[PDB]
Amino acid sequence: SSSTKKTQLQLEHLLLDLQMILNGINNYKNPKLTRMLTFKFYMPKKATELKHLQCLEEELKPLEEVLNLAQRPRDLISNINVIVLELKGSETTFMCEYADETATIVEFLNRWITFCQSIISTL
Ligand SMILES: COC(=O)[C@H](Cc1ccc(C#Cc2ccccc2)cc1)NC(=O)C[C@H]1CCCN(C(=N)N)C1
Repeated sequence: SSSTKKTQLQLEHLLLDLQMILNGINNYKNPKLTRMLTFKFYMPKKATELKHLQCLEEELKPLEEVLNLAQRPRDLISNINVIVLELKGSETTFMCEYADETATIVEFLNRWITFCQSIISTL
């Protein structure tokens, strides 16, 4: 169908966005980089379905905050939330369960990139 292709493209949109953020870190200078890597993110116990994207949405402000510190962030984050909403819908309710261990921004992005890739692969 073309509804499934819509979902694929939205996931690819989210994935590229997250990948662009990750790639940007490679240029940050040490003082900045060192500080930025001590800012913790919460990781979901489980993220294998679209509804789990809520656990990424919840961590979007913290993502925006740390990114403002290291620089338009408001615009990119808002675009990610728009895609997140389009992908999961607002009808599904879900309560995020986070692991005990928090993660760096690099680990947080890698996990959500893997997530996007994973859903793509199933369709
Ligand atoms: C008790 O809180 C902490 O130990 C540090 C503290 C912190 C704050 C800001 C920074 C920074 C920076 C930075 C980045 C780039 C350039 C210059 C400075 C680093 C560590 N903060 C964090 O771990 C971020 C998380 C705090 C709790 C809630 N939140 C979350 N992921 N839900 C974010």
